[PDB]
Amino acid sequence: GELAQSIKELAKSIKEEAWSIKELAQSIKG
Amino acid sequence: GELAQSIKELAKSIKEEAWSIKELAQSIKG
Amino acid sequence: GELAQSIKELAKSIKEEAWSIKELAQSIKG
Amino acid sequence: GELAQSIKELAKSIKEEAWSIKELAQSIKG
Amino acid sequence: GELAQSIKELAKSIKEEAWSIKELAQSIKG
Amino acid sequence: GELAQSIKELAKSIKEEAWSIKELAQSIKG
Amino acid sequence: GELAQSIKELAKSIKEEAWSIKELAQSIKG
Repeated sequence: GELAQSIKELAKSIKEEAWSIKELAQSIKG
Repeated sequence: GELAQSIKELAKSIKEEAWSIKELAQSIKG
Repeated sequence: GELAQSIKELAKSIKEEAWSIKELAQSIKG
Repeated sequence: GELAQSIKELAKSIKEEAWSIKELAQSIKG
Repeated sequence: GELAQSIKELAKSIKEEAWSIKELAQSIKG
Repeated sequence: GELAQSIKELAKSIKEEAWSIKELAQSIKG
Repeated sequence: GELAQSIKELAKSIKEEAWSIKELAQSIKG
């Protein structure tokens, strides 16, 4: 139910953050 | 409940800990 | 009882973390 | 019992993390 | 059940984030 | 039992993360 | 059971993240 759903939303947000951090790394890189 | 009664706030705090990321993931792109 | 109380404490801590991540987002954005 | 105790320990650790993220925000802001 | 699954998804996302943070560190390094 | 133990392990890892974030804060401040 | 296992996986991932954040701190410090 709602708890599991919330944790899935959190997991999704952290994936988005991971993607942004990768983009920041790529922008610093050559 | 709170966490996402208690579990319920838990869902609230875990969901809200999810928004909070969407704004980081996002602040780092810009 | 004690279990419900512990989960309420957890929910509170996750809200504090959400607030800090919001602050981190704002500091990056500024 | 032990479960409630473990969740209290988890809540404490998350508060520590929230404090560290706030400190990271302050260091970026300064 | 669904709860365990959600936590597994969270664990996966955090590993991705850890990898991205490592990449950001490598890009800063030199 | 095993559940409480797992949550204690999770609490430990989150403390280590909080320590690293504190170190990141100190490195930015310096 | 599977829940405890999932939480153990989460704990491991957060340790990996702590290590990466430490590496990011080291790269900023250098």
